[PDB]
Amino acid sequence: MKVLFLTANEFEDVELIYPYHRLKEEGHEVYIASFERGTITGKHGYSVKVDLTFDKVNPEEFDALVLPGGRAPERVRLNEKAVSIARKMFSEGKPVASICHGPQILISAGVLRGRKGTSYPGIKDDMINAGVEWVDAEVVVDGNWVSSRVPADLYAWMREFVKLLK
Amino acid sequence: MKVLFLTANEFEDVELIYPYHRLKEEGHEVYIASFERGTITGKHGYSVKVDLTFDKVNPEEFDALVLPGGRAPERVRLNEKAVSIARKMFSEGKPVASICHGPQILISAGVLRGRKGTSYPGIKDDMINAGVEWVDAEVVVDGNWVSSRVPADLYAWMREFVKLLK
Amino acid sequence: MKVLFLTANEFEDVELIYPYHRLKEEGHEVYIASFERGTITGKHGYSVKVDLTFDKVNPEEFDALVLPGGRAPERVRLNEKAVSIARKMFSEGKPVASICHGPQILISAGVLRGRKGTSYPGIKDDMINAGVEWVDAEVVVDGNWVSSRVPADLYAWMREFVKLLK
Amino acid sequence: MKVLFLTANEFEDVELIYPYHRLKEEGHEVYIASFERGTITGKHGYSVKVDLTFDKVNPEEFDALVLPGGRAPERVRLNEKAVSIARKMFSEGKPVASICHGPQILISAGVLRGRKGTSYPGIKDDMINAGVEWVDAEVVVDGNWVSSRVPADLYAWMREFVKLLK
Amino acid sequence: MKVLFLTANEFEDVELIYPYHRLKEEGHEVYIASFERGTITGKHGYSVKVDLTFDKVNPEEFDALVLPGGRAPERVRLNEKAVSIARKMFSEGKPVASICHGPQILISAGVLRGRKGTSYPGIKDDMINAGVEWVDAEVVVDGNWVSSRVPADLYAWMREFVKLLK
Amino acid sequence: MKVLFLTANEFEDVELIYPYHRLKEEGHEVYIASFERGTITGKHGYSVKVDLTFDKVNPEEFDALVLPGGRAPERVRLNEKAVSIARKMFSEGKPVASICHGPQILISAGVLRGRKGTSYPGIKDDMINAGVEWVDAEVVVDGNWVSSRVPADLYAWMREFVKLLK
Ligand SMILES: [Tb+3]
Ligand SMILES: [Tb+3]
Ligand SMILES: [Tb+3]
Ligand SMILES: [Tb+3]
Ligand SMILES: [Tb+3]
Repeated sequence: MKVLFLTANEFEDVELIYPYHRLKEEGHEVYIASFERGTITGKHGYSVKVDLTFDKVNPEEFDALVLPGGRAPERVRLNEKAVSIARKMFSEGKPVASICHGPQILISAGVLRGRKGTSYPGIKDDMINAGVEWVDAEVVVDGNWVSSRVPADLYAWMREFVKLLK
Repeated sequence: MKVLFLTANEFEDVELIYPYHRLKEEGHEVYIASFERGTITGKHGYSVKVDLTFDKVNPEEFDALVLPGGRAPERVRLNEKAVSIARKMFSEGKPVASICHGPQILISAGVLRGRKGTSYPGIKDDMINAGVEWVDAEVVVDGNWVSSRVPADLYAWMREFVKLLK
Repeated sequence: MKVLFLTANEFEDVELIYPYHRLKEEGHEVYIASFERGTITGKHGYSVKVDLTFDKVNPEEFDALVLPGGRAPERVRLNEKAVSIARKMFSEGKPVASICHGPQILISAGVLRGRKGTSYPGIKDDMINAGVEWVDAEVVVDGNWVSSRVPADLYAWMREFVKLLK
Repeated sequence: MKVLFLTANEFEDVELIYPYHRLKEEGHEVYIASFERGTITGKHGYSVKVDLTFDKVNPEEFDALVLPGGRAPERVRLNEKAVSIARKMFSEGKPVASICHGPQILISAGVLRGRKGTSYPGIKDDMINAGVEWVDAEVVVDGNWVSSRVPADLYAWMREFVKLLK
Repeated sequence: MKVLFLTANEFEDVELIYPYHRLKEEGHEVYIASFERGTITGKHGYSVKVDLTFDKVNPEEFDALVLPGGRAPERVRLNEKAVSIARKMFSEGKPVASICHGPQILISAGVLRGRKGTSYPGIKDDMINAGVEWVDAEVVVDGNWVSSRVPADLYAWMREFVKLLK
Repeated sequence: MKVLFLTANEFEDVELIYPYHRLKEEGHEVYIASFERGTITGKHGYSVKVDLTFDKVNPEEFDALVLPGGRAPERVRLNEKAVSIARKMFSEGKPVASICHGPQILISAGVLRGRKGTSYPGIKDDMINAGVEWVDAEVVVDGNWVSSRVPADLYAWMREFVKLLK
């Protein structure tokens, strides 16, 4: 399956790199989308190559979406095209993986009312104000939406997401 | 007046240091409250001494509140006592200045329904979901609440706040 | 009034940013002059846009001068044109504010013999050798010259300087 | 299976964190051993809790071994006890995963002469002088020894190691 | 004499800067060779100008060779041209000074079998597997090869090397 | 000969480490004096062990003095005891080496009037106001006083200083 990552500079490094390799292990094709072509750099200094820009993404051409955390979601969520990609893929029922600040993009997409999930605890009140039934758990699976809180949850996060992709 | 600051490590340096000196110029007494006693350090490496801990704060002892930005508000907003201080002071109509990510504390206090103000634009959707009429302006004055977005707004932010303390 | 700042890379961030916003609050027009156009970066990583170069400054066009600290004054003081600007404005009796290492530029201008003021204590012997009557105080006002020592003095420094620009 | 990691400060962050979560997804119990029982920090600044010291490790109590890279192996490989653990576990035919500089520990254990594998290319001549048949491949499986070169190989590295732990 | 330095980014700063100045004191001409022209930066942030690239070195026109440490030798040792410079100069009996990880270049040149020297202790097993009679001493002089371990040995390292160039 | 170094935190790393090793090469005993015992850290992060405090220094017990640069001299020179050590050793005609900001300590000692030397060019005017005949040269030898400007001058600085210690 073709898996799309929506991210930007100051992504939480392991929250991108871990699902990237975990999904490649399964044989899935992984694509990193950001504002511009070239490279992006994580909070801790890992550099990743951008495969395509948000403007060049056709969400019809992707089967699943991953939203890492860090400070990147606060910039991604102000990009109308990035938010539209997340809005369309999530509302169509495609698998969507979010961790940490990742679901700020889903908040901006307006797709979380009545949905059950988790996030970085520091934004739980924003999740609740967006209509989420917020849970303090290492992983939540609510239909197509697999959500986790922090890097310590990575093992459980992708354990559940990988099931959704097969 | 006695002005309280609710903050923590990874505060945006100038958003704390600027109002601190600006209100000292007026002869106001300025107090930095945080989790623990000792020093806190900004994103850019400035160190400031903590005057008292959140547990030791009596909100009735303080006349006004400043909420700087940075990553600090996401840690402050998970502290029940800090959120209670902001809840009490804001709902009593005492002057409250927020800038950047500062109003995340006010979101968690549940006091912004029907209010008008601004923030860091990256969290405008969270402000809107908290019931704020969000404005893209360098400074907004809504009764007791003076709000600004970023460090470039500092001059206008405290220009309006000092007016409420005199 | 039109207020000129003579500075360069490795300026002490708050010593430039604080008076910049404080004087904008009053409605003064603030201009940052440096070696080259573009931007300069402080010791702590804050970036500020340069409005004009030393070579394009006509001191007659400006009403007041601010000399922040950091390691920038040791670069500025070797620029003949920057030193000439400070020499002319100071000797004409225009308001001049200095803090920390800022007065090293005034030492190189040859205008401090017989004047009273302060600076970072680490350079008090250089101030004294230039003929300054050095005082250990948070702010000194000697006619047109307002001087302070360290960032902890910011509130008193601009409290006195703002009075001269009225 | 109980999986032991031999590491230290300045480990390559993703080379430790990735297999840690990947093996944890399978339900394996993962243990981090180092010089002292507190916290170790990677080259990029991620912190991980040390479960036990090398002195407290009984290799008989562990089923498999992971050797991440970074600058850490050059410290670990000078510890008699750490090298002894790797020597026993490898010579007993237990599964051993190494990546990047990790096999420097196995070079010091004297167990690689006649074996086939890979490493960070920068140390291929050391691997060859240790008697390794060095291969430029993303992953090599030589009986119990699964070896990879760099972080880009993570997906293939643990794809093969997990298969050996089934 | 003309002295050549083979180095790259992430050189150990003092291990390059110390012999560079120490040999200039004697009147020797010092040349820094690396991958590209411009500047290289040490682990601690000192910047050094590159005089020539590896491809433009003729080893017949240099009398001596210095191999500093840091992470740079692991990059240099994968450059065929850099390795053949070291191979030719060392086997011709020209004076060669190495410290710390510096001799990794000599390992890759295949010139150390039967020779006596030292290095960073972390790579002593690689030196031994290359056929070195490894010694734990602050400086070793083995004919044309002067070797030291760590920055604390700088004084003894160049004390011996300077004798070979007089 | 016994050589004393007067320094502190934020010393310029190579300006301390270079003469330290260079004088040890000659067989001189080198002592690092600072405010407190333990370690000091340079601008670029090198750590050095303090041998004695300024309070336990008896200047009769030392034959020569080295004053490295960095931001350390501005701290040292406010210490009455450290300045007294430099005053006594310099006025007794003992060899004194200074580089960069190093001579700020000699300015505070009041011993430079009518002397000839150099320094970091950023403090030329302070040297001149102290009564120095300032020269723009890589090294100046004025009887017992050997002075240089910047790290690029290290080779010439100690080339001349070493000659005074016979
Ligand atoms: Tb951007
Ligand atoms: Tb904390
Ligand atoms: Tb074979
Ligand atoms: Tb296979
Ligand atoms: Tb020549």
